[PDB]
Amino acid sequence: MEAPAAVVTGAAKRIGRAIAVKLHQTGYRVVIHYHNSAEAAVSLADELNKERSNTAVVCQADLTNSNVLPASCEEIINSCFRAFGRCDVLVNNASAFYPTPLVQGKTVETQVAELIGTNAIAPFLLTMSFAQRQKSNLSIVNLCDAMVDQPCMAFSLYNMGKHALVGLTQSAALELAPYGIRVNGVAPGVSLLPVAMGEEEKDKWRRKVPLGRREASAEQIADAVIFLVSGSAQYITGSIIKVDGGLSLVHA
Amino acid sequence: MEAPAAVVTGAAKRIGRAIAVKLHQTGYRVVIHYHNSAEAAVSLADELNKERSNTAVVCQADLTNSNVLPASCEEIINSCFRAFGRCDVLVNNASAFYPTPLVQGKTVETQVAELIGTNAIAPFLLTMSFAQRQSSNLSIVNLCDAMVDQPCMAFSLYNMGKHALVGLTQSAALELAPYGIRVNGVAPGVSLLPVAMGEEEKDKWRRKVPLGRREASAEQIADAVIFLVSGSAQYITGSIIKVDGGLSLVHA
Amino acid sequence: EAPAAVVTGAAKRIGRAIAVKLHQTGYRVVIHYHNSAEAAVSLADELNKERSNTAVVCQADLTNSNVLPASCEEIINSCFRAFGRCDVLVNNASAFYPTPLVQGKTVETQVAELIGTNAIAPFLLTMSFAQRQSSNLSIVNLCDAMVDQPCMAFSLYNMGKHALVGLTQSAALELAPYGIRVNGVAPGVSLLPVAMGEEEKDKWRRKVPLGRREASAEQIADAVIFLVSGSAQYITGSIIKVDGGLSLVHA
Amino acid sequence: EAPAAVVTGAAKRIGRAIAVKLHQTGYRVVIHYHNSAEAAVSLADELNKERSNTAVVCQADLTNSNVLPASCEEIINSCFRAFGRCDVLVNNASAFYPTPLVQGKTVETQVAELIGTNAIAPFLLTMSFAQRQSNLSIVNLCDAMVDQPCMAFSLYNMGKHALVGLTQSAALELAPYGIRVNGVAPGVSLLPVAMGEEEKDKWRRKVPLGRREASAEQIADAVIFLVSGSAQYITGSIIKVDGGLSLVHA
Ligand SMILES: NC(=O)c1ccc[n+]([C@@H]2O[C@H](COP(=O)([O-])OP(=O)(O)OC[C@H]3O[C@@H](n4cnc5c(N)ncnc54)[C@H](OP(=O)(O)O)[C@@H]3O)[C@@H](O)[C@H]2O)c1
Ligand SMILES: NC(=O)c1ccc[n+]([C@@H]2O[C@H](COP(=O)([O-])OP(=O)(O)OC[C@H]3O[C@@H](n4cnc5c(N)ncnc54)[C@H](OP(=O)(O)O)[C@@H]3O)[C@@H](O)[C@H]2O)c1
Ligand SMILES: NC(=O)c1ccc[n+]([C@@H]2O[C@H](COP(=O)([O-])OP(=O)(O)OC[C@H]3O[C@@H](n4cnc5c(N)ncnc54)[C@H](OP(=O)(O)O)[C@@H]3O)[C@@H](O)[C@H]2O)c1
Ligand SMILES: NC(=O)c1ccc[n+]([C@@H]2O[C@H](COP(=O)([O-])OP(=O)(O)OC[C@H]3O[C@@H](n4cnc5c(N)ncnc54)[C@H](OP(=O)(O)O)[C@@H]3O)[C@@H](O)[C@H]2O)c1
Ligand SMILES: Nc1nc2ccc(C(=O)NCc3ccc(Cl)c(Cl)c3)cc2s1
Ligand SMILES: Nc1nc2ccc(C(=O)NCc3ccc(Cl)c(Cl)c3)cc2s1
Ligand SMILES: Nc1nc2ccc(C(=O)NCc3ccc(Cl)c(Cl)c3)cc2s1
Ligand SMILES: Nc1nc2ccc(C(=O)NCc3ccc(Cl)c(Cl)c3)cc2s1
Repeated sequence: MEAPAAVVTGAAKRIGRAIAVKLHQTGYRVVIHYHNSAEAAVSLADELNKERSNTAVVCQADLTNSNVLPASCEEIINSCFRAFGRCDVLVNNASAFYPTPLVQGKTVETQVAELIGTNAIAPFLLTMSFAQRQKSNLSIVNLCDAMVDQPCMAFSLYNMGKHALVGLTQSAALELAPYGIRVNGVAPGVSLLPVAMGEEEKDKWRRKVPLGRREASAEQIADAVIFLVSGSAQYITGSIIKVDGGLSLVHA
Repeated sequence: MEAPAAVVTGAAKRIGRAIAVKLHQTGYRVVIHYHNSAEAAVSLADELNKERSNTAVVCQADLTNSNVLPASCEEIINSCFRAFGRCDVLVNNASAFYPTPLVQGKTVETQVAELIGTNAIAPFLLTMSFAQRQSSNLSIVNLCDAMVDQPCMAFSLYNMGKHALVGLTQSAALELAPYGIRVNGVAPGVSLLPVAMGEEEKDKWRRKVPLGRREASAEQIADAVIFLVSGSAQYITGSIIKVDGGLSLVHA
Repeated sequence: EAPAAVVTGAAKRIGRAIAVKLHQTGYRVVIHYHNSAEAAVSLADELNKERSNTAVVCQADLTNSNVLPASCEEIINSCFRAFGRCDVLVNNASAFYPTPLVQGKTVETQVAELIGTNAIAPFLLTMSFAQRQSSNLSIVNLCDAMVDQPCMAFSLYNMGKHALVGLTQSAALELAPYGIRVNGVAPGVSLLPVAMGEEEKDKWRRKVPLGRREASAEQIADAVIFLVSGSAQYITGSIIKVDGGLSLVHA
Repeated sequence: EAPAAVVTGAAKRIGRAIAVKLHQTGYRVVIHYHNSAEAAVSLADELNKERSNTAVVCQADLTNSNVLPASCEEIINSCFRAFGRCDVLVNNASAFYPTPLVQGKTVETQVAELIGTNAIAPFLLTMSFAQRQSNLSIVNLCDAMVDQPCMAFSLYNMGKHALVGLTQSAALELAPYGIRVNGVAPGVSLLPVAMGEEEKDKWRRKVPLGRREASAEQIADAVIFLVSGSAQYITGSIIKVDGGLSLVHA
């Protein structure tokens, strides 16, 4: 029907939820993708459907790289067409994030599949599927990282995956421009800190941020996604907007 | 009375005009700075005042580097406070743009004063005067250039000024973040081309743009300015948003 | 006495010029190869005629798989076996071909080759090299000066070269404590793909500001030699373009 | 004969180590200086004692003004007068001090010194160099920290950003004349004379590769590479020589 539709990956919680909520408030129908967070995904879709019925569905998939990842990414895009008859927007938000020291219970090949698959390869396959299933304001927004050039110690694979995501953003903006598909990124600095992190460590990171000495709210991240998908960004493609309160400008 | 106020330099025509219009449509009172274009600046102020009385004034100043530039820039900022009692937004838009070949009727020192004054020095002095004078959403937007790393041939002084403006955007974002003043840029690729440029040459440039094979409208550039000054960008500082249709991604 | 270097993809073209120039500088070299056995041995024979027992070959497929970590460990081990030390790693081997987003290897094979060979193998080699460690230890990654203005329909290739920039910076930071420097060399057009038409080749040569020609392989190798030398002992996390200005040229 | 190089601000510290190392490589040198007349003439004496007639000094103020173009023309002229050629220009001279946005020198003077020395004088020297024209090249001393700048150094940071633009624009424009243009970007090298030793140590401790500043010689080594025949295909490149400092997050 006549409301546009969006896919948001890793949308059960945290930033991906804030993006799906804000898209839904702007008038989109949404596919809430999730991996393990089944209860949180269904609860969000229920909340959205209560606000406007038949406007949210969930879709489960592991985005770890394997020989079936192309099928799973094809299926995520397929689920948006099955529910809503169209797919206007793809938000690549799902991400694995953990250290992989170079000088050192997962195997290294599992670490590569997870950190490179979720951060880079699944975005590429979803982009291919999104583009191939096209028949309006079509675009993709990749969630990138403002600190990719000043990386955390011992996170090489995660950093490699986020750099690859910058290259995807640029390559796909170039190649999909003739189809009228825009491809942009939003690059948080510190936003919602990891659930595992102690308050004392959270505050150490907060104190580094020039603009307010605090992390970004999930909603502040979502605001920049909403801008890039909007008609106010219709000439914008291949741009990555930092939303980092100045953190990347701060020297050691 | 409770409306915020903005200074836009070089606002009589083209991009600066569209930025002043869009700020006014959003509810800002505006200072329309101009250098030579008196009749166009006053025409715009009159059109805006017809929409809402006493919401637009003009301010004449040459932004060429000289001994008097600091006083001129102080006076532009002062004009905003005298008209409207506050100054919430500064837009550094005014720009000289012409070739300065390295190998061979203005002298080179005049080219330096104009190209480095308008593009860099005047922004710095206006940023100083804006900050010295300071519900609040204070910010500065500098009009940058998406092609600064792939410059037009024989434009070294222009390119130097626009790189210096990147540095200003970054340095002032860091330094003004404790005052709650955000500093950002918008970087066009090809937007409004010269009226007197032959269509055949205009088309050579338009054909290079992946997204639509056309230049950006002034309004499309103004849209990204409006985003950055808005409450939707309240964690964004030190960022430069390209608005270039993918132009900067295209190899030779 | 003499230091030792591993050069991946060293049988031909750029990696060959790198191995030769390292050898000429006094390194012992491990010439890695995948399919190019005859050429790898040919170069080792040429080097060993110059100084005996200074060049060995090492076969390995650098495609991503469950066995890549073991293959990468073996490349590094081969250097230690032959020469008792490994001072320099040059990650030069690379797959290069288009992978259009909008439509034969399967996609997941193109991922294994383009991301495995250009990024994951460099990462695992870097891990094996650091694990096995006065001296001047460093790693040099063969990057691409055109990574921000990529060729149309080369997304996987571009992703892998961007990942290789991130590896260069992450490993430079993490290995600095061990005195291991990590840097890159980023060619523009050098030796054009054998596949490529002559007409397409001249089209590209014409774009290059500095002399309207491609880099020779030895011009690339010159920047590698600089980065491994004692004249670069404070340089880590740097990527030196060697592109004749190509990446400065607008559309 | 031997090639000739101009090194601006060559009396002391990094510019001095660059002049020494070019001279050791074979070059005749113009040692440009502003205030450091004793140190300039003393280096030139040292170099000439090694090889007679291979070093001269040239005094000039690189502050921006309507006579800066004549002064930069004079610097290039002095190389031609002494040596009959000018193969290499090193833009090393630089003013460096804070210019806070929120409040001895007027702001017009701070702009003229920080933008003139770091950017305008390089541009004018590049113009004069190119206009008077084997292995010709220019090397600009940039700054590895330009995107993670010191607090309250906007004018300095603006100048160094402009110098990056100059390096790119001049590389593009001079390539058809066979002139290469590149940069060397130190992180922390010889720390300011004015700085206390506790602040010097805070900076040293930030550097991943060795927890120490670059020697002036290590900066000069990269300059030597870029002017050498081993960098003949290199133009528009800026080499960081920063021990990883620019990689370290806040
Ligand atoms: N939070 C920050 O400060 C910050 C900073 C920089 C960049 N970012 C970027 O912003 C985005 C969102 O940040 P965030 O903190 O909201 O992310 P997050 O909570 O770390 O992860 C978001 C979701 O990713 C999904 N995910 C993880 N591994 C997966 C797999 N193998 N298959 C499928 N899905 C998987 C998970 O879904 P389930 O829970 O359903 O398993 C998870 O809820 C990410 O791209 C991130 O890298 C965030
Ligand atoms: N148009 C494009 O494609 C494009 C591309 C990249 C970047 N940009 C940037 O976007 C901004 C707006 O572009 P535009 O094409 O609208 O600019 P423009 O028409 O070239 O110039 C804007 C105004 O700048 C003012 N200006 C010029 N020299 C001045 C001086 N010495 N003192 C004071 N004001 C002076 C002039 O005002 P008066 O007319 O009143 O004298 C002029 O109308 C500029 O910063 C530009 O560099 C534009
Ligand atoms: N040529 C250029 O203009 C250019 C431009 C930009 C960047 N570069 C970078 O420069 C480096 C060298 O360039 P080049 O033109 O010399 O490279 P190339 O000829 O395309 O490839 C070099 C060698 O890489 C090895 N290789 C490819 N796939 C492999 C796999 N799955 N397993 C193991 N080895 C494999 C091959 O070795 P075998 O032959 O033994 O099978 C090949 O001979 C590359 O990293 C490249 O991306 C080159
Ligand atoms: N040292 C570092 O850590 C570091 C870090 C990043 C970048 N850099 C860059 O590397 C280069 C060399 O560094 P450095 O520490 O050796 O420089 P420095 O000691 O601060 O300055 C070099 C020389 O510049 C000259 N100079 C200053 N103002 C001048 C003017 N108005 N006219 C003419 N000359 C003037 C002075 O010459 P006289 O003494 O003859 O007056 C001075 O000796 C500079 O471009 C610098 O910005 C250095
Ligand atoms: N998928 C995700 N990507 C990222 C990227 C960055 C951050 C973030 O919070 N970074 C600050 C941070 C800094 C250091 C450490 Cl050790 C940790 Cl665990 C977290 C958190 C996340 S969650
Ligand atoms: N103050 C101004 N700054 C700029 C910056 C860039 C452009 C612009 O037109 N860029 C594309 C372009 C189009 C045509 C020609 Cl001939 C050239 Cl040199 C450049 C136009 C302007 S007007
Ligand atoms: N392993 C390798 N990596 C690279 C990277 C770039 C090039 C190169 O020649 N690029 C220019 C170019 C690349 C692709 C095409 Cl289709 C055309 Cl026509 C021209 C060649 C190679 S070989
Ligand atoms: N002409 C010159 N340019 C530069 C650029 C940077 C440095 C340097 O010392 N940077 C480190 C540093 C710079 C400024 C301060 Cl306030 C402190 Cl504490 C530490 C020193 C110089 S001297």
